[PDB]
Amino acid sequence: LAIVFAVLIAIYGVYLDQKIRSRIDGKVWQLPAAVYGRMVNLEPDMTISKNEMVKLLEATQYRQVSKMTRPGEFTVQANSIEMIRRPFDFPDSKEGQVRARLTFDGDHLATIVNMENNRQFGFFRLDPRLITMISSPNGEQRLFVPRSGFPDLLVDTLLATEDTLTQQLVKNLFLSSERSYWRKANEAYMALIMDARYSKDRILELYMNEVYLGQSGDNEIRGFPLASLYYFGRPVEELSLDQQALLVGMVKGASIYNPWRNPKLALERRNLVLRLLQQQQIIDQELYDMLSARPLGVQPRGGVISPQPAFMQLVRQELQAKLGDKVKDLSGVKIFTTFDSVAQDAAEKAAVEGIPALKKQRKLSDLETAIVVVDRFSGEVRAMVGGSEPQFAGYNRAMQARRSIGSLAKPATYLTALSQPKIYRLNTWIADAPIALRQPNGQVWSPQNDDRRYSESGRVMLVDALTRSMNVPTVNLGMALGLPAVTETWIKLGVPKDQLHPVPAMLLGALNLTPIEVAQAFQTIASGGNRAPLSALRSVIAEDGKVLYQSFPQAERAVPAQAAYLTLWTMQQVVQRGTGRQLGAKYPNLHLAGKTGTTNNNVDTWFAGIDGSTVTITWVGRDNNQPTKLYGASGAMSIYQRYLANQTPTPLNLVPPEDIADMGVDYDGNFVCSGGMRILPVWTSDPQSLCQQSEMQ
Ligand SMILES: *C(=O)N1C[C@H](NOS(=O)(=O)O)CC[C@H]1C(=O)NO[C@H]1CCNC1
Repeated sequence: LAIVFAVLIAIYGVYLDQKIRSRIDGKVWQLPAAVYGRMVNLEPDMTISKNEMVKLLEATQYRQVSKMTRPGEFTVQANSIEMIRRPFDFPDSKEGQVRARLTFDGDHLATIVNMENNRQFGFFRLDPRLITMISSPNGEQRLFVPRSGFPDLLVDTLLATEDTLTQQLVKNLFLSSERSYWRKANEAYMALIMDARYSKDRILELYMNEVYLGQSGDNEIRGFPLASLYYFGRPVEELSLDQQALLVGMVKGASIYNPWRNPKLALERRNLVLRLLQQQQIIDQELYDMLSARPLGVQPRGGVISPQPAFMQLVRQELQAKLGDKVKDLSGVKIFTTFDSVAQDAAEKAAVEGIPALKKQRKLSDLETAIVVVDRFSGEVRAMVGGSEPQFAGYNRAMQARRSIGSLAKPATYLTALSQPKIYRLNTWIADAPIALRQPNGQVWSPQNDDRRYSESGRVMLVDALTRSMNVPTVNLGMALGLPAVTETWIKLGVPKDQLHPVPAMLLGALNLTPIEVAQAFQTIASGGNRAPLSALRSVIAEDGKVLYQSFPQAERAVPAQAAYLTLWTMQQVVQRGTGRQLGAKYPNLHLAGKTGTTNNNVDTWFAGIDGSTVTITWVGRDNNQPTKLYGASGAMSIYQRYLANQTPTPLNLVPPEDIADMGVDYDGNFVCSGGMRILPVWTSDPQSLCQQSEMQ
């Protein structure tokens, strides 16, 4: 003939159907790991407000409305909130939409009701915000969604504009781009092998998770799902039509139709797509003119290349330690972190506004800052700020900046003393006179009080000593207990052993830590003496639902509860009438426990603040170690009081442990069985400590 040619293109035909088998049956992409924040459970009589609740919802992608029609929305009432808790695939159970009314009375959430059965919820799951994605070596970022996850609507917006789909599809996942006619043939040929072997229903599952729709550095953003988030901040399913249009309009043009870069060309493309469905039955003139009028593109406005960079450092670090290298191999990995968006916003805000207000107020060139927030009892890390400009960064001062803590070291000592309830109490009289301290060579160490003065009487109760952050008595104290012990306390609060150089000055701050290390130390005390090893990770779950890693309470008794109690109580004095008295004046009803830090020549300032739920380490200083001109620890307090004012802190109600009892002491500081001018908590099962003190006579 020769019709031999037709024998070859057919046997060629079955070779491309044997290639599409290996491709689509199973592994279509190496899907990068998804990173989600904390999964919060709301509960009857939970200690949360309606206002708080708004912020929380709003921080986890929910949108206030007047009347509510799609998932991820909420409407506020005078004592209640109605909301549609979005479908989410929780490790504990997959779940769907749920319409629920949260009802409030005071500080507590009273009930939580399903609005289809008017039945209560014992507990109610709130889906975690998607924080970020990690890249694939490949450098293509998608987010797999079932075809049924896309509204049938968006599909029709897709179709009405683009269907030659099974045609497009193949090229992207299979062939090069615009290399020859030679390939378009391949395409048309494959394009009917596909539409033959795999159903229409499945095709646009594979399509809508392949389409290149945006850019973030050197990784291509592909997939309707992920684009929705990227550009707007909501799942494709919750996309309004103006947004879906932008998406569907962008399928052709992925950079020239980019909104960030060119509004005109982006808007001009969308308003075209808004009229591409007007010929179509779906759109009625009344709608079209309105949608086009509604400026479709929701601008943060940011590129959002590397989100939560500081926090992620830790996460990435924690993936490595608990799962080695063989995470990257795996596809469709779901990683659940301890991250807290409300705490984070509050943190980032508090930096961004705090720092310039402290340069301006004090007239500075540079002033950097770091904030680390972790669960009082769990150690779970809820927020982390590495610098004054925390959105965009490569240096994380929460984790890398190792700066002497100065004062941030005083309670190690007191807790050490206060662990001995037979000998040291809060009313124990420490000496407040001039010290001199020969070392091997050459000097004689002679630490002065902050004010360079000394207590008229020659002494000070231990309770006031710490409250005031008085140095002299603190060295007198430590040098009586001995540096090895003060060092043992540091080891047990969980500070990096290599860091402790047990020499007198450590007592006052010769100790360099990173905010996160200090976060650990003060956690251990905040929890009443259980050290809980900090972490970012709640779990790591595979695509086939399968647990690769799960965290579990690994907390450890580090110091006596009574000792932590007493020490913590004292740090409530620190904030109420001592070194942090300025916060205590602002938030008296918090009864915050905390402690101030100041290095010499004001290079570093700390504040360390415990409320009923968190511990918040706040550091402020200069990268170049120069003086900060910031008199006192206030500098970093001014950030902390910013932070507290951004979120809704939990007031600190210390529950005294066993063998605590409030006793009276006289002006001379000896206990009294009735009366006394000053009531102090004491570690005794039997408080006749006082009788035996009263026999002084
Ligand atoms: C606290 O940092 N202190 C105690 C004194 N008052 O500060 S306070 O507001 O925090 O109560 C003053 C000195 C300071 C301290 O110990 N500073 O020395 C540091 C400098 C570097 N090595 C130790």
